[PDB]
Amino acid sequence: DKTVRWCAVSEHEATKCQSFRDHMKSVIPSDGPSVACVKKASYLDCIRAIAANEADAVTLDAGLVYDAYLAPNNLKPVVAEFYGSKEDPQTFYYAVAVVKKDSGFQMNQLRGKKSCHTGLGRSAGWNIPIGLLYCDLPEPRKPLEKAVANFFSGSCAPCADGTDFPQLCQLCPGCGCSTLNQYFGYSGAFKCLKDGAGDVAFVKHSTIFENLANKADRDQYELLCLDNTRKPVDEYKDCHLAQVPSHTVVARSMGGKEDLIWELLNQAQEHFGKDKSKEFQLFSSPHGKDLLFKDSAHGFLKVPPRMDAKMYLGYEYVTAIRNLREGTCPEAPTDECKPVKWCALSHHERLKCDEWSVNSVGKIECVSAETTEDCIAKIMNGEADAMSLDGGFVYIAGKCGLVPVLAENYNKSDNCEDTPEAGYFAIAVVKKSASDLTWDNLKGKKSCHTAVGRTAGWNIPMGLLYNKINHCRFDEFFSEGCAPGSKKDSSLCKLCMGSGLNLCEPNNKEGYYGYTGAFRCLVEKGDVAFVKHQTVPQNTGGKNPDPWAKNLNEKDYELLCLDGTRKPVEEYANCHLARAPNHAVVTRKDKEACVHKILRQQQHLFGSNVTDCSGNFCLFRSETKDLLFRDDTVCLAKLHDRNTYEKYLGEEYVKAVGNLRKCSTSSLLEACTFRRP
Ligand SMILES: [Ti+4]
Repeated sequence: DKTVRWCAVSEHEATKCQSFRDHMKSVIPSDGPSVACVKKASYLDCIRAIAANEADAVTLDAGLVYDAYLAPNNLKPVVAEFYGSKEDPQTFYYAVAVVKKDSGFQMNQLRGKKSCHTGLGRSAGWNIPIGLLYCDLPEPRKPLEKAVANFFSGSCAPCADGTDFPQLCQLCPGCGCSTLNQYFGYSGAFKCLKDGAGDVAFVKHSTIFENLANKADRDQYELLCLDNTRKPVDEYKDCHLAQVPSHTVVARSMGGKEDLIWELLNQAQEHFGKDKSKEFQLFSSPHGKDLLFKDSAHGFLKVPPRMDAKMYLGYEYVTAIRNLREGTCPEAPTDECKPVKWCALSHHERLKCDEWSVNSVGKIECVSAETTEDCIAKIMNGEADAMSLDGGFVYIAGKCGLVPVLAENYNKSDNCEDTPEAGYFAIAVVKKSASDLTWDNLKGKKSCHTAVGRTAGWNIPMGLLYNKINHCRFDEFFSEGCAPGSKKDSSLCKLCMGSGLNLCEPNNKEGYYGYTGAFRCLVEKGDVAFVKHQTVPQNTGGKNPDPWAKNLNEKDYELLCLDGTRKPVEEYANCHLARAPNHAVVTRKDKEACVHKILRQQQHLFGSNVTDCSGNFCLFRSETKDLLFRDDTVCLAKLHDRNTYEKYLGEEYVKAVGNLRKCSTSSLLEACTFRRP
């Protein structure tokens, strides 16, 4: 009925929901977002209600968001509350482990150390840390309080049972569950570390900032990272035990009215949001506290539609809560790397992966997903481990927290596994004839692109020029040009040749298609052409027999540079738009070492050493084309220092694809950006 049935868990919430209803009726048009109220006994009954189509939306803490996700409910986050500004929303907080500088231990070696918890049963203080360390605990892990007591050599766990397990109160005897215990809560847990009682304090990111105003004092503290490294306390976003959403509205995954819910809550915060009206305070509780929404909430934000619970909570939070609830660890905790789960994007990719798996003798396993973004999501949540990606998807995967580990090398050499190729150089070519041309005044000139959606011919150049575009109409920057794959009637199709049906088409039929074609576009009808550094040489000195390219001199053309200067073709290395990276294998950081190791083995067994791809299995050969890896892949090379998407792609490339993604939307990128801007 275009009506949103909100579920309340108390009589107080029901009343507020009724006020919310009546008021929203007075300000919203006859045909607009309406609200009905449904009262149930608890949050769980509300989750079941929504799943049963008896309600539509409820706001939940992280733990209950996970509950709502499980079957048969299958709810998902749709709207989130934020507690800061539009620039600093603070939708999430980060559970971190604070420690003294140079204490001499990491996450993987916390046994025998002393711990300070905010309180037993709390998220950052207990559930999350203990969830992650669950398998590192001694058996029997049940009851849990006992297992933790044995793991640490003394600690402070407020509200714990000191009578049966006194070791948990060693740092705060009695385990006082009130502020009377100086080591209770966030302030207390931090003080437990500060006074030297404990070695580590499991708290929020903001905790140390609340208990120490001088940065000089904070410098003696640092955080434990899950990759068993330490970092400064203000780098918690890169070093945290988990990332937690504070308050999130959930609805059905299918037919949950997520758009309608957003419409409702959006107009709601508009009229009755924070300090918006005196008639009704959406984020104020007249009777109770934190009714329907947290009272500290400043407003709402739409959760990107690609998001699901697993992705929203993060692999850390899910790992922890699963460990506590399921309580399953490998009975044979062998230090050998588990099979690498490769992700296949197609039927043929899967068939090749299946052959690879059999030959690997269990070292490789296979998982299928519908699209590239689905595979990335699977690597994020753990349903898969590794996959090969091009530059654009390495960028998206990087924004999603994954890291590159191995690059595909395409050049034949004696030792390619130790010489990662940075790829060719994308450059902008213009004739020496027009001396007025410069990277700045390209606006209104004639351009030649290999094709739309191309690294050197389009994405890099048009991405860097985006600041000059100021919008998403890229055919309006250049007066005319040839960019195969455009709308045909576009200005970027005006200079194209080809035939009627093959006009402005991305294929051989178009004569101005490709690097050579864009060069043809340049020499015949055009001012600038975007290609790679080997294009001009290969098409000059008589090296190209075609008539138009029959007799051209390399010295007749020059490269545009970013700062505005010009140089000859020979100096492409110092004058270029950006470097076009090779494909690279990406994975989750915790799986980097294993993926890096096992692939090397597989590479040596089935790489470019085999001759009979018939009698053996060739990893870099495809029954069709470029399955899992590019067929012209010589070998996979270790990346050394370039083990992040920023370091691997380069500043100009990430700048280009980043700007360009503002116009071309990616559902996955939206989601990952939401969790980490
Ligand atoms: Ti290319």
